[PDB]
Amino acid sequence: VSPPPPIADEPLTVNTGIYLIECYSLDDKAETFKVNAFLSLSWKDRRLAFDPVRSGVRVKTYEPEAIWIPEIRFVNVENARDADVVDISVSPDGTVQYLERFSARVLSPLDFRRYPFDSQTLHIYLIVRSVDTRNIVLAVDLEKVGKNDDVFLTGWDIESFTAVVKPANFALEDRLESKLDYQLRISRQYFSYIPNIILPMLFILFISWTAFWSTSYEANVTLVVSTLIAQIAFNILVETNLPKTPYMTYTGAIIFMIYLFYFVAVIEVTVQHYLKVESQPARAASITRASRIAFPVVFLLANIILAFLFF
Amino acid sequence: VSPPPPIADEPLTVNTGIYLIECYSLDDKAETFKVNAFLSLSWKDRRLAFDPVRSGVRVKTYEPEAIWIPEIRFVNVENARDADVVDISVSPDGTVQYLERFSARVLSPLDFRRYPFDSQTLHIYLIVRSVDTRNIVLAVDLEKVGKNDDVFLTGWDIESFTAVVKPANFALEDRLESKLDYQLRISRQYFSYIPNIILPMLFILFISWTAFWSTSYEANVTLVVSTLIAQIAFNILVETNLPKTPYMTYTGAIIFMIYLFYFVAVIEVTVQHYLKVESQPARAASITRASRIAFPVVFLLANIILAFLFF
Amino acid sequence: VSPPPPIADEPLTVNTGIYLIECYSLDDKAETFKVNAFLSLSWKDRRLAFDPVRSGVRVKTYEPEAIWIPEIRFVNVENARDADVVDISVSPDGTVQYLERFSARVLSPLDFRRYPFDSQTLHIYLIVRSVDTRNIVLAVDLEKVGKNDDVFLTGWDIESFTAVVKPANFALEDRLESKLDYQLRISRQYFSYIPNIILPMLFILFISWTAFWSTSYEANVTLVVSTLIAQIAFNILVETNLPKTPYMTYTGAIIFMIYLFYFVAVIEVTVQHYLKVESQPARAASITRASRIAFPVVFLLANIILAFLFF
Amino acid sequence: VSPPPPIADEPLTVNTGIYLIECYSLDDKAETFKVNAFLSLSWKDRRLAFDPVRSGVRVKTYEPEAIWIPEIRFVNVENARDADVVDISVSPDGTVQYLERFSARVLSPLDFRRYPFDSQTLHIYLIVRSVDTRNIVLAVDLEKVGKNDDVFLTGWDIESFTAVVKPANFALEDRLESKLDYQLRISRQYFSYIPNIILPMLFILFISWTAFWSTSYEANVTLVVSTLIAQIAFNILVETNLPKTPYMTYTGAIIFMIYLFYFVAVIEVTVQHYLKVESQPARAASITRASRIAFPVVFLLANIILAFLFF
Amino acid sequence: VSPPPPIADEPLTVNTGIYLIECYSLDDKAETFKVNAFLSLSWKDRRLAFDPVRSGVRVKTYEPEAIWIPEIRFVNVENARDADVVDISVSPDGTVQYLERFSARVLSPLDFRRYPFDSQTLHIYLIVRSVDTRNIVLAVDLEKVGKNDDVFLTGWDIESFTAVVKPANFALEDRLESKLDYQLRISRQYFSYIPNIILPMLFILFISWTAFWSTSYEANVTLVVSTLIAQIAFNILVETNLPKTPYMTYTGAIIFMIYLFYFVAVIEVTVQHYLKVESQPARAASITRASRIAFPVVFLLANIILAFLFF
Repeated sequence: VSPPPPIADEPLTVNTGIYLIECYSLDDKAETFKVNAFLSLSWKDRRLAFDPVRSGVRVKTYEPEAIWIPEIRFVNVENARDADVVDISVSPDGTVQYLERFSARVLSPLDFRRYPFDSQTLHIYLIVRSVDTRNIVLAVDLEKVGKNDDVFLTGWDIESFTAVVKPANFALEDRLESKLDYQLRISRQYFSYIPNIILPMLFILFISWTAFWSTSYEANVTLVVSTLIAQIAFNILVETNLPKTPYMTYTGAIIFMIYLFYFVAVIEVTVQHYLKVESQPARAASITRASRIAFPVVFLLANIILAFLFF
Repeated sequence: VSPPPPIADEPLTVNTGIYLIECYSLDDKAETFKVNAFLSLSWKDRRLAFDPVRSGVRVKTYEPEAIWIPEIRFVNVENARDADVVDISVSPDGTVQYLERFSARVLSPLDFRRYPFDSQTLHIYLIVRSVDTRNIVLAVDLEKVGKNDDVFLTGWDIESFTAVVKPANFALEDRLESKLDYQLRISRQYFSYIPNIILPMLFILFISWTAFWSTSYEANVTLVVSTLIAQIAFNILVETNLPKTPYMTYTGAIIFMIYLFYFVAVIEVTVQHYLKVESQPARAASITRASRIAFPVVFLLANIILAFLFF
Repeated sequence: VSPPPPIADEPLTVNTGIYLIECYSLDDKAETFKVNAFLSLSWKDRRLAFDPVRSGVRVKTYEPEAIWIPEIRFVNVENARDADVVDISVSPDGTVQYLERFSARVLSPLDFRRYPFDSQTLHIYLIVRSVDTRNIVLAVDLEKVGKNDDVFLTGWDIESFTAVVKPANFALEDRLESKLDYQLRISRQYFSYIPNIILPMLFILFISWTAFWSTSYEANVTLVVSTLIAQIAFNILVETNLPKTPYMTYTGAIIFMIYLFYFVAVIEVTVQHYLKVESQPARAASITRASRIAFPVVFLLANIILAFLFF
Repeated sequence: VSPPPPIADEPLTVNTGIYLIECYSLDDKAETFKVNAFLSLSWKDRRLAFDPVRSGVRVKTYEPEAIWIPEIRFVNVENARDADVVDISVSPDGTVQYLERFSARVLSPLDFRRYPFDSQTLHIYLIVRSVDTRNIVLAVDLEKVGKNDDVFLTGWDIESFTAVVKPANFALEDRLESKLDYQLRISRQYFSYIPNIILPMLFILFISWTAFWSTSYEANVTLVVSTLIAQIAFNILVETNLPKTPYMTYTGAIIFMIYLFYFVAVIEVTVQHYLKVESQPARAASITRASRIAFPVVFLLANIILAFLFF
Repeated sequence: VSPPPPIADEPLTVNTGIYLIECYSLDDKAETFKVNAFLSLSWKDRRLAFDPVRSGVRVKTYEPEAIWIPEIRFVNVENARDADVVDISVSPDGTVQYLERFSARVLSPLDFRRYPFDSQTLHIYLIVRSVDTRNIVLAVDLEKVGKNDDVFLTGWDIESFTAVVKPANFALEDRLESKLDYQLRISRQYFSYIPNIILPMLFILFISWTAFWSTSYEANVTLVVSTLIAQIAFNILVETNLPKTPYMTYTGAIIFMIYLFYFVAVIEVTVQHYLKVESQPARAASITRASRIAFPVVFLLANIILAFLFF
């Protein structure tokens, strides 16, 4: 078919609305997420307008093939929106009330720097390409934008589903395009962080620190090195729960610092033994005594430094 | 086509029924499950009613394109229900007897807190959007709701397939919707839990506890630390069988407690050695003697505490 | 179209036949397998019968849209059978000779208790729902049921492809259904079991047993505990080749027993050391001497016990 | 439509040709590979023959629905060939020149016994089922069989794409079938086998062998056993690069032999220590001295034995 | 339909243009990448020409079935381009302005030799097969070739999207083909390399080097061998971030060199101990003293050698 003719030099406003039925399958690595939702569209086609008295009925139900429907697409999707039309209703003035139920895999970038205290702002971009006969602009219908209460993304809290009312109108490949931003705000909700990442790593670190209450080089080497392997093993056990990223995480920084503390530990152990063997057990025990407090304090300061450096 | 005209101001009741042919592919991580089933629908369209004497036949077989069929959908599905119609039969009064065989990936949330003694209640939500001409309500036909005996979900026991007879009628995007809850109750059936998780972890823990029958710091460090690595390695070996969750499991708590017992073990070993070296082998052996009973008893109490705290 | 009218009160027998072109992608975890095969169907539709003299041709080739074809489905499949029709041939009496080439993912349960000496019996269930005009029953055409010689399922031996000639006729959702069982028997063929699972595990176990020819608690702890880690690491290396199951395997039981032998080993090592330190090296060496034979013999007996207990 | 009538009692030869556009996604585990290619077919349908003078044009372009095209399929494929027709050209004599661009997942068995020096011969089997009106035979058009120069299968060298000119004609399910073999020869080309598998494994093995230049049982146990774990760790690090197979590899055999050398090493270490403790340090050092040469030589011989036994 | 007839002996130029909407899912292993983009095509079909005065409209919107559209395909794709047409606009002269939104998985080869400082040049090959009536050639429309600013490929910097203006015209399977190269240049952006690969590996290596400040063979064996395991465990922890390749990487070479330094370390430790036991602690400490500087210096030189050898 053909688009509705203009009022006068003025473009066609299409009233959009997305209602989140089910939000799921968030891929922290791939920066994707799947959504099953309703897309409500509304425009005024005066060609379809009818007198309610002569026709007998107030709202006429139509098939998509019969009526002209604007070509709405999503900007940040992987493939076809896999949509099925729910209901088309034309009011006597010609205002079409479109509704479809779609399921799409959305590519929204993710920021794990503050992991696992980070919050993500998910984007759904709605696009419409203006044809040469008439120009098309998008709008937001606030009553038709929401989310179901039962929407669950395990490990996160679904804060708000909102949209940027003002569209981003720009020129692309010699034609006008109207873009709309649908923002899904989610905060992180890891409660087992401390009991299944930090706490057992802190134990493996403290165990190594008992070498400051020992003089046996053979036992100290065994402590610091064996606990280091224990730590790696543990880092492999939690490897899945950790985010694979080209940038440095907050948790990623803690982990690095642990590896630095194992090195500094070995330095001490090595020094304590070298001073003892080089007949100066005066300094050798002075250092080992300080290291009993120097290691915990410097660790707490360095952790306070990063926690401030990230937050 | 168009929906059947009403009796008088009263809505159209659609008699639903789901019969489970095959239930499979449960993703404990993604909280999904796949089901192959029959969907039986029944409504009264008086337009299709016919006299059995004049026509000659009692029940007329129809194609989906020919007849009006209500737009039934599933709320918690990943995509299109991938359905194929089995048989449409209209009785002389106009009662349509619909039947389809569908296969859908259902998103039902899972609760692993009581893992692996937890039970899950799986949801299948049936929805129908009322159009403006007439309002549609859903109902349950108890003879047409069941499950095949051969339905297997390995590692679980399929208890019951039932449905909430009373539908949840609510207003969404300016129109009425009727929702139906289909509940699939499954209990867990892990029998190799103890022989392939608890028992070998308890061995790795008891081995470490032999350091209470030893005075050699070099052998004690080797015992407690090497068994700790053994434990981590084992936790990596059972990592697959364990549930990845943002919350704390019952099994997840046991595991944590093990890591705490390794720490307390090291503390003892460290103390025993420090009192010996600081020329007081009176206290050093008093503690090591108590720790022979203090560790098993405190472990059994702390396990009784959690088992009560979860169940 | 409509089904062929009956002979007299008697149902329509549909002669089935499956010929395995390619059998592949067996998922030991998911209990699935993929198959590419021919499905041959044959029924007598007298409406299509023709005189060979008047028509000129003996067998008429038809399109699926033209002729009535029974609604045959598979019971235990994941989705649509993804079938394409090869050839439809009607003989002068009206006997239709249907043939299609399909590819389906079949859900057949698996039993790994006797792993890796277990044999599996794979099921393909053929179903046909009887409509109200006439009742439909299934039959097997023995010449049209076979398998290609080149059919390979790596790691297994394809024994036989057969079918239960007598169908399972039952009442479902107020209508008759005819079910047919197609059985694919496969035995296991793991030849590197012993060289890449048992043999290196038995070495890691024997190495630990050298602590019965040693008196050094420091070396004995190092032996038994370090070999225990070696064993876990090895169990992680073979973790992939091992079956993930909620029940206890034969190999799974051997593995458990190994972990129990490490514990009993430690008990001995601990006892030998405690008697030595407690000034009784008479008993301490008596036990270590017996353990040299007590451990191998009790291991061989306990393995003979399980091998009998499973087979 | 219907097939072309025969010349006289003689069958229809269909001239085939496959040209490899892109070859990719080889699954060493699943024994699959994906290919994007051109399929050129040519047969003589005299019904379509035309006079070039009267018609005006030399070659008539047709749609697949219009013309009869033989039902060509692939034997060893996973699903539908996902083909799109490029061009159909009929010459004045009636010789049809078919061309399609398909993408299929081919199941060709693989032989990793000589891994990673093994070569694979990939199969693409073309099939055509003869109908009752006329019998169909396949042929190869040597000018229409090739491969693109840019065809890359990383980690392999694409040697040759050829085909067995003589087809395999046989009887299946009461009808004739013509089969054609398309062979893709690829040799293995992993170059850092030695730097990333053999060389570091040989280091972990040599390190263990320093226990022949040592008398300390505590250090020898630590060497042989700790290096054994190091070896397992390393075998887990290269686990991905290794082929999962039910049969024994060449590399798989080397690996086994390493595990046997660790056992024999421990035996020596255990014996050396037992003779020393049993007051005979004459034999105890004689063995340790021989083992300095006995282990390298027996290793080189045993490796020469396997390298000969496989190649 | 049929292609537009020629001007005179001259081919039809099709003006192409690809605009990158979303670039994502890069598989470093499979050498694939997914792209969602606009494909703009323009050719002159004079058959479609029309008078704007008589028709009333300046540009006629058409359906793909109505008009002839050139058969454009991609050379290096996995399957069907999964395209949906956006807008077809014919000007009064007959110049068609085609536009589609496609999503395809592109196979472009990758070069990880300089990983993680490597740059990749991604290829998108456009192809059009000339039919016998008229020859088809491709061209590039520079205003219709670009990329969206929001295009993100995490861990890489999207430098430029350009195209080789001159097409590659060649003869294939007896007909002319026009090929166009679309180049996507990306450099790597790993910032967590040093903190999560090199730095912790360098710590595990330096720790081992403390054995040059020690004389205890028991502690030296424990250091060098236990740190070696630590290193393997760490190499398994970073195994994911490392590229699986048949060739040698820059990072892969560093890793190899580390394994060689562990071997040379053991040689030293073994030599130091053998000279001590063979009553020459003069040389034994001379070597251990030099190795304190010989190991760091030779490591820095060997790293400078490779960094120069790759860059």
